[PDB]
Order: sequence, then C-alpha cells, then structure tokens
Amino acid sequence: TNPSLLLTGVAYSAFNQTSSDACHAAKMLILTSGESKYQVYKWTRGDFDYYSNLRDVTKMSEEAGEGSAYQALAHFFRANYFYQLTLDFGSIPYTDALKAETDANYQPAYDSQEVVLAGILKELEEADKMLEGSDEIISGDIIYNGNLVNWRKLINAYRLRILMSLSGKEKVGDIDVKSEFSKIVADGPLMESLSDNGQLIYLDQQDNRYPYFNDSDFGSGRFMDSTYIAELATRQDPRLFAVATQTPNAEKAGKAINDFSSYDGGDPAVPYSLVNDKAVAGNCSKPAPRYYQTPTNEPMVLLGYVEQQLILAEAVVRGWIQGDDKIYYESAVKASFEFYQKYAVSVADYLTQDAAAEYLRNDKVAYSSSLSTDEKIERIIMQKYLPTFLQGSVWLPYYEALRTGYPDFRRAAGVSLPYRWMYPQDEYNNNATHVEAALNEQFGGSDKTSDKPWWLQ
Ligand SMILES: [Cl-]
Ligand SMILES: [Cl-]
Ligand SMILES: [Cl-]
Repeated sequence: TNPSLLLTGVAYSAFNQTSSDACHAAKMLILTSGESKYQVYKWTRGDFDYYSNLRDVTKMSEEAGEGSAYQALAHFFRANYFYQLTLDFGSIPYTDALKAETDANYQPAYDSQEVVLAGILKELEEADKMLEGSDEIISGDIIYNGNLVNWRKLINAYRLRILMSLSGKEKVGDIDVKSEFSKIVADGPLMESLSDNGQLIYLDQQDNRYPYFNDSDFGSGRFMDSTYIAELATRQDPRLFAVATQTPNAEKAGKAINDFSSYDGGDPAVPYSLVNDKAVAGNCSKPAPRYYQTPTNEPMVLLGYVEQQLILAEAVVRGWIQGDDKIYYESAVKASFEFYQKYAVSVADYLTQDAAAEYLRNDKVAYSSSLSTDEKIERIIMQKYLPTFLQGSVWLPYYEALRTGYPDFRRAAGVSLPYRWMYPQDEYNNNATHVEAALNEQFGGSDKTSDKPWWLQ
C-alpha cells in the first residue's frame, strides 16, 4: 500500500456519506407502512461507527510522509467525522481515541464537546497552513484531482460551518468565534463556485455507483413529507419537480409537470395508517426515480458552495462580517439551480438561470434589506435546508434546525425535538467508567435525548 491508494479509499468513504434517516427527521420523507422512529423523534442511542472510518484515516496518515499534504487531508477527514460525532453525542473519545485496538480491554476516555470542537478547529487551521503554497503533487485524489488550493478552500469552508454552528458562543476553547470566522473570510481561500464543491462523482462501475441505486427502501411505504412539499410549492420552487414525482392520480389526470398542485405528500405527525390510505389512493408523491434508478444520479456534496454562501449570508446578517448578504443569498440559490439543472435531466428546462432569477423574485423567497433580521435568517436557513434532500449534509440540517429554529418540524402534540443521541449500549458495556464520567461532566449523570449539549447552551 501507499498513501495515494489509501486516500482514494478514505475520500470515497467520507464523501459518500448520506442519510435517509436524517431526511425523515428533517421532514422530507415519510414511512407509511410503519412508524419511523426518525420521523416521529423516538430515537434513543446513536452509534460509534465513524470510529472505524477514523481508523482508516489514521492508517493513511501513518503511511504518509511527515508534514505531507496527505497528513493535511487526514486532519480534514478527522475534523469531519469528529464534528458529526460530537453533534450526535456531546462528549466523545477524541484525544484518547484511536490509540488501542477497537476490541482492546482498554477503551478510551471522553473529551468535552468544547475540547473536541476547539481541537478540530485547530486541526483544520493546521491543515490549511500545511497546504498553503505547497507544490506537492499528490495522487489518488478523486475529489479535486490533486488541486491543493481546492482542499484549502474546502477546509476553510468547513471551519466556517463549524463556527456558524457555534453562533451561540463567544468562545470555543481559546478561539473567539466571531473574530476567527472573520479572519478566515478575510484570509481565504474559499469556494468560488459550484466547481469548487467538496463532492463525490459517481460512475456506472462496480463500487463507484450512487449509494441509493437499487436501494430497496424506495418502494412500498416511502413517500414525500407533505410539509417539505408545501415549503417548495408555496415558494413555487421548481426544485420540487427535481426531487419528487407527481402524485399517481395527478399524472393520470395529465396535470402539467410544473403544476404545483400535482405534487403532495403525507402528514408526518398523524398516525401512519391514515397516510397509507392517501398513498394507496394515489395522492402522494414519491422521491424522483433518478434517486434509485440511475447509477450516477447526482454527486454527493459533503460541503458545497451553496451552503458556504448561505453561511456567509447569515454571518453578514449577524454582523460578524461585512458584505452584501443579498448577493451571497442569491449566488447560493442560483448555484443550487445550476446543480439540479445538470442532474435532474427530465426537468432541466425548469431549472435554468432565468428560472432561478424568477424564483428569487417570488413571494416568500425574495431577499431585501427591508426584511426583518428574523425574516432574513429564516430565508437563509430555508435555502440551506431545501436542497439537502438525500444529500451529503447528513444530520446537519436537523442540527441547524435546533440552532436556528428553522424549519419548525411538524410533530404531534407534546413531542419534543431531541437535542442529541444517547451513548451506544456497547460503550456502557465495555467503557462504563469513562461513559459515567462523561455523563457526570455534562448532565449530572443523565443520558437522555432531551439533555441539551454544550453547543446549544
Ligand atoms: Cl507521502
Ligand atoms: Cl477509539
Ligand atoms: Cl446501542
């Protein structure tokens, strides 16, 4: 082996992450054949599966030369997995992780969420610095074909993602959140267009195909959530056509593809049996068939230009940086249309830049200085949320709803949105002392999905 071969594997695994479960929690999909615990906020324990991925990252770093670009990339991959892990749980193994075998008698101590977040922000800072000005020629880079500047852009965008998630904090470790954010924007580099997306391209070849291709979970029981359809339809958003089918009955009636009334979903917060009746009757939309019938569908975007620009828009509104928030917002929306136009081939004519410009003039979408601050934030977060259908943002749109309040996810009376996940049973079984110490440091001994983690306090 060699680091190039290992990079290919590490990069594929990281950039191929996606979560249909998250899309139930984020009110895009429903299950009508049974109760989805994600749809109705009944999850309990999470899992530590990303530690296996982290062990592969470690192997790639150990095989590479000290100070090499591969080592910089390892910091990026570590940051991405640790960020996702800490958002799930709070305190997690970090500094003490990955030093013994997974099945060793020794199991790792947990670091506080603040320590993890500050740590990975510093790892990303180090990665950006390591790559700066580098003439190193790497191989196996299936994301950016060896362009180290593109990696720096992605690293910096990721730092902004993390920092914006910490909008409720002045400091994280010794890092001043707003001043660090501003410094990164000033220094750059940042993604400049959709071409700079941190995304994985799929190919019609063994082990290289889109992850939902021929996924059996797309048959019976899977439909669009009525609230997501409504968010799109009320904005006259033609990305609706790209993500969803018409209802079977609307198709039968010969309603136009761009007739917003020909799309409908099921109510996620009523008993599923009632919504199954609506779906059986032919009155619910399903995910577009390209999501499971095409071997390359669309690239999986770990972190893209659309999100980056909307992070920047929010930072302007919050006063963290100067800039034109309207054009950050509009550049993001326009780029999202450009993305869907490429991959939603059957509805591409509705997704031109002329269509984007019209969409941006719609009620509920149009952005201007006269809007209230809360309205601006809602606009921005909504545009971050809408294009994350079956995408590489994984649970992040759910956590952004916890941070910002947007969207306000439909749920039955008395149902709370979980803040986090409980620790895996395996941790209680084999790492009990360290788990107990983590619960005592965080929540006075409690481990509940309703325990509010540090980043939201
Ligand atoms: Cl090397
Ligand atoms: Cl570990
Ligand atoms: Cl478990």
